[PDB]
Amino acid sequence: AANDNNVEWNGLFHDQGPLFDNAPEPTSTQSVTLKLRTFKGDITSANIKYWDTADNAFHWVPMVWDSNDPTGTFDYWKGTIPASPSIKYYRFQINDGTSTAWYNGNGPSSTEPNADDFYIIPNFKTPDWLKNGVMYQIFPDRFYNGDSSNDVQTGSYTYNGTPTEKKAWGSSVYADPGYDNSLVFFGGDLAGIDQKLGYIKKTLGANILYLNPIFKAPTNHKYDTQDYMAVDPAFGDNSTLQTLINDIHSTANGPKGYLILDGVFNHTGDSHPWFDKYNNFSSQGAYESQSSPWYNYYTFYTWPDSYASFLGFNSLPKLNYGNSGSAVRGVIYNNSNSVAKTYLNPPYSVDGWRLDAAQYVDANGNNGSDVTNHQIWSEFRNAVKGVNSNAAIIGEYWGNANPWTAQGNQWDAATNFDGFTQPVSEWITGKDYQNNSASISTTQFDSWLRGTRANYPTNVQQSMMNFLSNHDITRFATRSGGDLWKTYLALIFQMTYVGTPTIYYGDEYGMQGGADPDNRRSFDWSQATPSNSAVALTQKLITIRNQYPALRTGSFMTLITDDTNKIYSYGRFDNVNRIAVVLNNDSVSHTVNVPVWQLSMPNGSTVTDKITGHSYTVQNGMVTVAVDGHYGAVLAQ
Ligand SMILES: C[C@H]1O[C@H](O[C@H]2[C@H](O)[C@@H](O)[C@@H](O)O[C@@H]2CO)[C@H](O)[C@@H](O)[C@@H]1N[C@H]1C=C(CO)[C@@H](O[C@H]2O[C@H](CO)[C@@H](O[C@@H]3O[C@H](CO)[C@@H](O)[C@H](O)[C@H]3O)[C@H](O)[C@H]2O)[C@H](O)[C@H]1O
Ligand SMILES: OC[C@H]1O[C@H](O[C@H]2[C@H](O)[C@@H](O)[C@@H](O[C@H]3[C@H](O)[C@@H](O)[C@@H](O[C@H]4[C@H](O)[C@@H](O)[C@@H](O)O[C@@H]4CO)O[C@@H]3CO)O[C@@H]2CO)[C@H](O)[C@@H](O)[C@@H]1O
Ligand SMILES: C[C@H]1O[C@H](O[C@H]2[C@H](O)[C@@H](O)[C@@H](O)O[C@@H]2CO)[C@H](O)[C@@H](O)[C@@H]1N[C@@H]1C=C(CO)[C@@H](O)[C@H](O)[C@H]1O
Ligand SMILES: C[C@H]1O[C@H](O[C@H]2[C@H](O)[C@@H](O)[C@@H](O)O[C@@H]2CO)[C@H](O)[C@@H](O)[C@@H]1N[C@H]1C=C(CO)[C@@H](O)[C@H](O)[C@H]1O
Ligand SMILES: OC[C@H]1O[C@H](O[C@H]2[C@H](O)[C@@H](O)[C@@H](O)O[C@@H]2CO)[C@H](O)[C@@H](O)[C@@H]1O
Ligand SMILES: [Ca+2]
Ligand SMILES: [Ca+2]
Ligand SMILES: [Ca+2]
Repeated sequence: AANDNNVEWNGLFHDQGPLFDNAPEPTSTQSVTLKLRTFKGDITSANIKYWDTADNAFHWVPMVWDSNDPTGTFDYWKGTIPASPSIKYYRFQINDGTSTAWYNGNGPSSTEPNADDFYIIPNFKTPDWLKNGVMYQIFPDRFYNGDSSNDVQTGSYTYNGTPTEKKAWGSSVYADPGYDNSLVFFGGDLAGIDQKLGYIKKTLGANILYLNPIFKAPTNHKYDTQDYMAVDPAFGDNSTLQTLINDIHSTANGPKGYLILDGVFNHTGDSHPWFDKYNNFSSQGAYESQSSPWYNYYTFYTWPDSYASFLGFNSLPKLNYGNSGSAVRGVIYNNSNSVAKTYLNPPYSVDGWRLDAAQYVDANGNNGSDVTNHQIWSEFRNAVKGVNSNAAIIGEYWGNANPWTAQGNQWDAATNFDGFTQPVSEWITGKDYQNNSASISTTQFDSWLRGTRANYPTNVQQSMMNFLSNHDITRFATRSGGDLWKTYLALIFQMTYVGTPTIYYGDEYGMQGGADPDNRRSFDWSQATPSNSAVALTQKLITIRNQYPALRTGSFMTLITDDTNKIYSYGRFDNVNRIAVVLNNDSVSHTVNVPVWQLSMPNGSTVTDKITGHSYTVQNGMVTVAVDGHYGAVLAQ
C-alpha cells in the first residue's frame, strides 16, 4: 500500500506458474526469469537468493520493478537466474525500509528460511500429458467381465494348497470357509476394460488408465508375479493387451489415451520360475537348487526356507539387484527385452509404469531408502526415458517422496498419499484414509497442502497421482459415512487442485468399502451412468479441467480459509484465465464474498460458475456467490 517500513504479506506472491516463471522446465542453456508480486508501491527493494549446487554457495540477484497488473493494485518485480546445467534453489528477500520479509515454496516468513525453497532442475522433464490429464485406476478382476471364457472358476486350480473360489458379480469379496481372500475371483478382464472404454473416455472423460498388476500370477491382485512376459490368462493374452492399448491410444473413440502399468519390480511371486518354490516348472529355481541359474536373483539367510522378502511375506521373495550391470537390473530395465522396455517398445508401446514398493528395491536383501536404491532408480530413468522420453514414471510412496524426485534423476512423480489423500480425507470426512478419527480445520488443511506441495519441484507437483481412495486404503464413501455430499466436495476439489486427478474405479459414483480386500469390490454398473449425481458431477468437473490449462498448470493462490463458516477458496490462474474456486465444507449454506481482486479479475468483467452456468459480475474487487453445504463453485473468466 505504501513505503511505511512494512512489507504487506497479503500483496506478496510467487510460484512457478506462467505469470511468474518464464521457464519452469529449462535446459542447461536456458535462463530463468522470475517475477515477484507485491502490493503497488509497498517495497523499497527485493532480491533473489539462490544456492547453486555447482559451487555449493549462495548467489545474489537484485530484482527490478517490471510492471503493474491490469487493476493497478500490484507491482511485479523481476530478476533472472543465469542458465547452467546445475540444480539451483532460490528464495526471496523482500525489503521496505526497516522491514524485511522472506518468501519461498512455503510462502511469507518473518525470518530467513533454510528449507522449502523453489527448485530449478535443468533438463528435468515430466511428461506433459500426465501433467494435463485425468487418470482412472482399475483393479482388473473387479471392473468388468468382458469375456466369461477366461474366468477363473472355483477349484479351477489351487495355490499353496488352497483352491480358487469364484464369486457372483456383486457378492461379498470375502472368501467363504475353505478358501483364501487372495484367491477370490469375479471375472474382470482386459476385454472388459476395452468394451467399457467408452464409459471411461466419454461418460467420464478420463484419458489415462492405470492398471494394478496384469501379468501371470496366482492371486487376484497379482503382485506375486510368476511371469512378467505374459498377460495372466484370466485377463487375456498379450494379444488382448495390444488391442486394448490400440483402443486406448485411439482418438476415434474419444480423447487420445495413455496406459500406465503396475511394475512390481521389488519382488517376484514365490511361484515364479526363478524361485519355483512349489516346482511348477521343469527348470530349477533358486529355492530348489543353489546351483540354479537364478540363485543370485534372490537373497537367502538360511537356504531355502528363510529369505529376503516384501515385509515378511514368504510368497513375495525379494529380488537382489546387486551392482550395476547385474543380470537382475538387466531383466527388469536394462535389457532391450527387459520387463520395462519390452512393454515400452512396440508392438505394445505402453505409456508408463507405477513403481510398486519402489522404496525397497535394493541389493543383497537390504530395504532401500539408501544410496543403492536411488542409484537404481536413476538407471531406471535412463533406460525408460531412453526408449521414450514421454513415458511416465510414478513411484509408490506414502510419505514425502522428495528423495526420489527432487533431483530430476529418478521418478516423474509419486502416489500423493501425504500431499492429497490424507489431507482431503481428514478435512472432509474427519477421518484419515484408514478410517480413524482425525480432523483438521480449513486453515490447517490449506497449510498442510502448501507444506507438502513445497516438498516437490513444480513439474512433479503437477504430475502427482491424486486419488481419493486406492486399493490399499479404505474407500472415501465409507469414511464419509455414506454422505454422498462429501463426495461432491471431494470431487470438485480433486478436479481443481495441483496434480493429476486420479479416480479409483467406483469412487465417481460413491462406492463404499473398508480395508483390503473390501476396498476392491466389483463395479456396480447400474450406478455407472449420468443418472447418478456423483457420476454427473465427475464428468462435469473433468470437462471443466480439460477446458482450462490454468487448472492443470496454472498458479495456486489461497484466497479464503474461514474456520467459522468452514469455507475454503483458492485460485488457479495463468496468462489466459483466472479461476476462483469456492468450497463449502459446512453442513449449511453460505454466501461468500470472493476477493477476486487477488487474481486481478477486473471490475465490471464477468465471471461464470462453470458448475451452475450462473454468471456474476466483479464489483469492488468482489464476487458474491451462495454455496450449499458440502459443495462448491468454480468462478471462471
Ligand atoms: C500395502 C502397502 O503396504 C506398505 O505401505 C505402508 C506405507 O509404506 C507406510 O508409510 C504406511 O502408510 O502404511 C502403509 C500400509 O498401509 C508398503 O510400503 C506398500 O508398498 C504396500 N503397497 C504396494 C505393495 C504391495 C506388495 O506388492 C501390495 O499388496 C499386495 O500384497 C499384499 C501382501 O500379501 C496384500 O496384503 C494383504 O493384506 C491383508 C491385510 O488386510 C492380509 O491379511 C493379507 O494376507 C495380504 O495379502 C495385498 O492384498 C496385495 O494387494 C500393494 O497392493 C501395493 O500397492
Ligand atoms: O525428505 C528430504 C527433505 O526434503 C526437503 O528438503 C528440501 C528443502 O525443502 C528444499 O528447500 C531444498 O533445500 C536446499 C536449500 O534450498 C539450499 O539452500 C541448500 O541448503 C543447505 C545445504 O543443503 C547444506 O548442505 C549447506 O550447504 O547449507 C545450505 C544452506 O544453508 O541445499 C538444500 C538441499 O540440498 O532441498 C531439500 C532437499 O532436496 C524437506 O524440507 C526436508 O524436511 C526433508 O528432510
Ligand atoms: C506441512 C506438513 O503437513 C502435514 O503434516 C500434518 C501432520 O501429519 C498432522 O499430524 C498434524 O501435525 O498437522 C500437520 C499439518 O501441518 C504432512 O503430513 C507433513 O508431511 C507436512 N510436513 C512438512 C513436509 C514434509 C513432508 O512430510 C516434511 O519432510 C517436512 O519436514 C515438513 O515440514
Ligand atoms: C521504482 C518504483 O517502481 C514502481 O513504481 C512505478 C509505478 O508502479 C507505476 O505506476 C508508474 O508510476 O511508474 C513507477 C516507476 O517510476 C514501484 O511501484 C515503486 O514502489 C518503486 N519504487 C520503490 C523503490 C525505490 C528504490 O529503493 C524507493 O526509492 C521508492 O520509495 C520505492 O517506492
Ligand atoms: O436440506 C438439505 C440441504 O441441507 C443443507 O441446507 C441447509 C442450508 O444451507 C442452511 O442455510 C439452512 O437453510 O438449512 C438447510 C437445511 O437444513 C445443506 O447445505 C445441503 O448440503 C443439503 O442439500
Ligand atoms: Ca509498505
Ligand atoms: Ca473374464
Ligand atoms: Ca522346478
